[PDB]
Amino acid sequence: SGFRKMAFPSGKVEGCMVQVTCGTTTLNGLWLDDVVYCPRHVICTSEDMLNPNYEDLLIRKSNHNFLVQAGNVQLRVIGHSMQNCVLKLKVDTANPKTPKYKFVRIQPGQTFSVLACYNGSPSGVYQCAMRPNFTIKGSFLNGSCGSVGFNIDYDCVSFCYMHHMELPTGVHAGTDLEGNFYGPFVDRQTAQAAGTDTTITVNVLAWLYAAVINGDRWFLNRFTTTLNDFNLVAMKYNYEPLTQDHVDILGPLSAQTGIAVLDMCASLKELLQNGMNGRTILGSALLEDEFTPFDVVRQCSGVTF
Amino acid sequence: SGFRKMAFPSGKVEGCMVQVTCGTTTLNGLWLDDVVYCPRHVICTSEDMLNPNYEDLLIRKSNHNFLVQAGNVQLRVIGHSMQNCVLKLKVDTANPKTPKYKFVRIQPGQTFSVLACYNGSPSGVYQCAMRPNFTIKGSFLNGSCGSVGFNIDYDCVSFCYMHHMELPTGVHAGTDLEGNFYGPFVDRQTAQAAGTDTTITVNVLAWLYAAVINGDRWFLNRFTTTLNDFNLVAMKYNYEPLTQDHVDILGPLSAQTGIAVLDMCASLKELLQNGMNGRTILGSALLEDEFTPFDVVRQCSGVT
Ligand SMILES: *[C@](O)(C(N)=O)[C@H](C[C@@H]1CCNC1=O)NC(=O)[C@H](CC1CC1)n1cncc(NC(=O)OC(C)(C)C)c1=O
Ligand SMILES: CC(C)(C)OC(=O)Nc1cncn([C@@H](CC2CC2)C(=O)N[C@@H](C[C@@H]2CCNC2=O)[C@H](O)C(N)=O)c1=O
Repeated sequence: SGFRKMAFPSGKVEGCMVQVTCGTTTLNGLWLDDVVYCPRHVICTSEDMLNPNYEDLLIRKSNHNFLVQAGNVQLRVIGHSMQNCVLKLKVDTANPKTPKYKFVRIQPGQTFSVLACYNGSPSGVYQCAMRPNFTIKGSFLNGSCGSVGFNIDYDCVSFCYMHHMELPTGVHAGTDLEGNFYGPFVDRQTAQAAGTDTTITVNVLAWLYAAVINGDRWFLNRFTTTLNDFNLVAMKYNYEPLTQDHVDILGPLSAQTGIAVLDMCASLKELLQNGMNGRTILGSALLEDEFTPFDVVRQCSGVTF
Repeated sequence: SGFRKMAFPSGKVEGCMVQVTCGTTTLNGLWLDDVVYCPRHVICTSEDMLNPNYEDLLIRKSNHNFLVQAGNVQLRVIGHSMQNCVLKLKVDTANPKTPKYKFVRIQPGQTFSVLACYNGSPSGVYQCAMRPNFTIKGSFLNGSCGSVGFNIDYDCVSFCYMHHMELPTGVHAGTDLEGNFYGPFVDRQTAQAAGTDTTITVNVLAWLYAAVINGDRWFLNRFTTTLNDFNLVAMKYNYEPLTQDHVDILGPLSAQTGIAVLDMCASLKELLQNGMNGRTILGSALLEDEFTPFDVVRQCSGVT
């Protein structure tokens, strides 16, 4: 009973967070085996950030210019390299708490947990979606760079996100763990703006199924729609096209609740057209789009790790 | 910038979660030092649940009737007792992952993180508030009993909640870690009701300050109110009365933003009387009441 924005348990990731300091700049790193991964702009002074030449800045740094602390222990850096926008620091010690892990590149619409860290110390955990415009609506202050996003996939931590910057409107951008930005952004202090954001339609439908599973039924109606007609309406509300694959993905939730996907699309249509009339769904007055179909099943079926 | 519902990192609590089984009932326990804490209804079958006599059910159990599993390992139970609605199983091994901890009883309006567990294994973490009606709005399935709620301060985990039951409205009830229920609830299969809840005003004000910190400023007005006049309106909308203590705890945010608490009250009064008129605050079209003043400062100032 109940439905909450739910993060993955963070323990396996907490045991990988370290502090990386280069001169004036301190941010977070991810310590896996004998490598520490962090944003390459740790090597930049405030001034360098306008127009950094990263190759040239890094060739001027010795291993001694990097201070890496894991709790009360200093890790000795014995090597450094840059891969895209990530710096990799080889250290003399492998992390004894390294979990089984992979680096993954996620897709717009997918969700993940963020462990917000400052000074190499975890401060909190929350759930995020990769927006259609390749930003995330995060919560990140100065010092949070190098915080990561992850999923737990069976027996594996899947790192998908490392935090680098804030964009206009107070949304966030970053890289995968190979150092490649999500979206067209660059790691310099410059005029950058994201595309118009859109609502992740398949996720809204999944959340409406979560609402039905939790006994929140007022918005169900006896109407149906075709996929084409639904899309004609939803585009007027800045919703992403619902594809036949999305319909197919929602099949398990459909079978569980006994509500056909196109019937739920007709319910959604009516909520878009008429609004909620002062009513709420699962405690919300807006339609929520940051739960995937898989997230709903996980929560509603009590999947563990 | 940004503002999200944020939980504490769960790892310190993960290392304390175990599975407790007694006959055919299995739920979660909390292993701290050489004691496992779990809901006492682990000793019940469905038939006992109508009106269980716990003293007698317990006496008929022995130590070997409690199967405690910590991951792969079975822990040997060497003693058992009952404290209010919690069972305490003494085991022969102290948990080496025990964090610094304390047991606290929280007040309505205060927030905490929940680590939802099944079969002694973590499923997810989320943030809850103790409601004025002494329920929480959680997310809990069969198997979740014994999951705990907590806050972390420095290195110290303050455990404040252990999950026991679901109520008709889809809300949840439980105890502190001394086994005392929050609210008037009891651990039997009686028909039980939360009854009407109210909105945590001091938390709404904290969240409006968060909005201002984040640059959402549209709801600020030039109106004035007094604590008396504010409270008359608040109570008309089933908001908790704002007290001087609440005014005092909002001091830091008021200072940070330069907006007096009663000016923010004048803003809230307008929102309650008129609504948001198609605008949103921090991505919401409702006034959010599950962030405390401390939660806002922590998040908008980044403590670790
Ligand atoms: C990061 O380096 C850290 N030390 O934590 C930091 C994180 C941001 C601080 C505020 N919110 C954050 O997410 N990132 C930055 O400071 C980046 C570094 C550049 C990518 C190399 N950065 C630097 N200057 C400016 C911005 N953002 C900015 O000016 O945003 C607005 C246009 C004002 C919205 C930035 O993110
Ligand atoms: C009518 C509705 C709304 C459906 O409410 C009930 O019927 N509630 C209850 C009736 N009888 C017993 N319990 C408790 C036990 C008693 C002594 C207090 C119970 O089943 N709690 C469980 C956790 C529960 C079940 C699903 N969601 C949860 O939160 C639990 O013990 C574990 N093993 O998970 C109930 O909550």
